[PDB]
Amino acid sequence: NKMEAKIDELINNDPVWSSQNESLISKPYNHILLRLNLIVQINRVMNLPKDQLAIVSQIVELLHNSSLLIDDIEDNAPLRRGQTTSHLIFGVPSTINTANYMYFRAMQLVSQLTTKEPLYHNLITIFNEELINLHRGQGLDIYWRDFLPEIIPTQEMYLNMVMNKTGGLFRLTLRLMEALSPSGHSLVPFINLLGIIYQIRDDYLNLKDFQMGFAEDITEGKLSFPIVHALNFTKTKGQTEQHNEILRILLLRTSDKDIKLKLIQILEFDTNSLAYTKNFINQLVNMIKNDNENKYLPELLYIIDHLS
Amino acid sequence: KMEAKIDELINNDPVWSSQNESLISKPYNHILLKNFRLNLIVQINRVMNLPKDQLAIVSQIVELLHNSSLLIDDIEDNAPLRRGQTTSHLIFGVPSTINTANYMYFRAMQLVSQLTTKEPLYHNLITIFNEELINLHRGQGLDIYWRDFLPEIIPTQEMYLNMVMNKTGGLFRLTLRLMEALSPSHSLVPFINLLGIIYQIRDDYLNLKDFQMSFAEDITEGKLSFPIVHALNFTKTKGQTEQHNEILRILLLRTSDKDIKLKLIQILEFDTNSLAYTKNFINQLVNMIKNENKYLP
Ligand SMILES: CN(CCCCc1ccccc1)CCC(O)(P(=O)(O)O)P(=O)(O)O
Ligand SMILES: CN(CCCCc1ccccc1)CCC(O)(P(=O)(O)O)P(=O)(O)O
Ligand SMILES: [Mg+2]
Repeated sequence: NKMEAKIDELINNDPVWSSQNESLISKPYNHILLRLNLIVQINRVMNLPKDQLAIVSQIVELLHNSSLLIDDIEDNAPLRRGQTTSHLIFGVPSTINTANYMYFRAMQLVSQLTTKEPLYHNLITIFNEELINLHRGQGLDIYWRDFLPEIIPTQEMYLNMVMNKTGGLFRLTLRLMEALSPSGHSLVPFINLLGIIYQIRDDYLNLKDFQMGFAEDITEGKLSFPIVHALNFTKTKGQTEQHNEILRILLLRTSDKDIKLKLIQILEFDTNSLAYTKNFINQLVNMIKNDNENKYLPELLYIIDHLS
Repeated sequence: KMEAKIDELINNDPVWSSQNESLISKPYNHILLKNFRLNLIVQINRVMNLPKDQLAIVSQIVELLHNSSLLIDDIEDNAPLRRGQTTSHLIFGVPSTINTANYMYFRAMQLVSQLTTKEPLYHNLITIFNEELINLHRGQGLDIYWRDFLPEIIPTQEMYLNMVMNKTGGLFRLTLRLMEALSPSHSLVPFINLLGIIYQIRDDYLNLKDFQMSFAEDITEGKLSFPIVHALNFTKTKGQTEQHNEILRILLLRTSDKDIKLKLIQILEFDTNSLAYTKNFINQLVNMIKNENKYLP
């Protein structure tokens, strides 16, 4: 009877949750807490009041960090910015849960951007759309890597994957801002380009810093821009043994330095994928540095050079 | 030319094909392999009277969340089996399974926007969805924390019940709250909360019972199960130090050894009588429902 009473009190009330509980489950996220400038540069064109901008920034910070927590689990990464990955400290289970929890806390923050219902609807849809896009590209990248050689993506396929996986957070941020603006043409194209440059450079530097960075993308088996070029080049030029050796090294998930270095030199001297990628980056970067009529642009370059 | 193809890319929406859609959907399609879930929604609709059309979408949203949460739950519990079939993450890998499951959360979210076009109502439906996914994760988070930090914290029965209100109460309340918000006709939330609690305790109980008369994967997982919480607090209170530690030691083993699993169940059967205490607890919760329609409609 005292039990029924306690049960009645329980089910007629919201779930009990303490600040203590909140702290216990935020451990994986607080650890990774250990680009505001980008939001700021973009606002020079968007003109949102500082308090609304602070919230946009918080939503993006939460999505970005939660994405990395998941990303490192999916990539089996032992390090993130020189420090141990959260999943290795607190475990995969709590890290997945906490990262997913933060996606929804970010969602909750959108309502703090406006009281006006029409705008609200648009903001949520934007948030919903780019999160869908992010998971689509992430899914492809992961599928290509874990089922290799089932699918050898072409350069076109890679770029489409990146438009989703990486362009997703860039467009989310930008689109939220454009929708909130109380103030020319949309900068989505420019942000899409920024995202592509960001990803190819990220892929590039992962190997170049090693050759000149632990080339962890090799250990991971990732279909990076240089690898995608090498695999299509070898197939095309009939370099049968080199093509297969590239596949073989990716499939070893090796941390051996010499093996990673052998692969990088294949990309350097045999397929010339490194120079190809470097030039590719330069081309995309000149496309912005060169549109004097501001076909893409509205201190935007400083950013482009620190994109890393 | 290269400039041109890039120009064509960045000015279009990201490319995504039907074939891409299928690849990402594999881990999910695998768990689809629902009749009692549909039945619960149907039965409740006799009071909400949503127009079939709209009932189907709620049903679709619930199916997505329920299934994606199980894909994630099996990874978090390192479960090898789900309803007798091999778990998704063991076939498609942890990486694709996490991603596909999370993708389905956002697909479910998209379906919410298609329940209504009325602006006020839409906002409430989103807030409902948002709030219960928050609760689900909090609850799941605490359940996982207790298990993975054991023996730092041993919960009491009350802590366990509050955890369940979140972990299991969320999907139940999410379905009910949406339906009540959509109804064109007292809340049934308190009733759905009890359904969820009865649901979780019976799930914990059967996991040990089915095996006692035979996987008891909960032991292998080291779960702070309802019978386990009772046995741990019982031995502490009765000052039975060595029995208390023995339960702790078996759970910490993460053991698949049948004999050791059986040893823990006999502690629960003969020392703390925890399985019988649980049977009784569930029967009392149910009696609350069968015995003036305060909870019932
Ligand atoms: C999809 N994510 C966005 C990363 C962050 C992109 C970004 C967005 C907004 C602001 C700054 C950076 C990419 C993460 C990686 O690039 P990937 O796993 O694809 O190689 P990395 O593991 O190398 O860090
Ligand atoms: C969260 N899950 C489902 C909760 C109830 C799911 C449900 C089913 C149908 C309709 C609504 C909700 C609780 C049960 C578990 O997942 P399972 O024992 O199946 O591994 P766990 O105890 O491990 O957390
Ligand atoms: Mg990564």
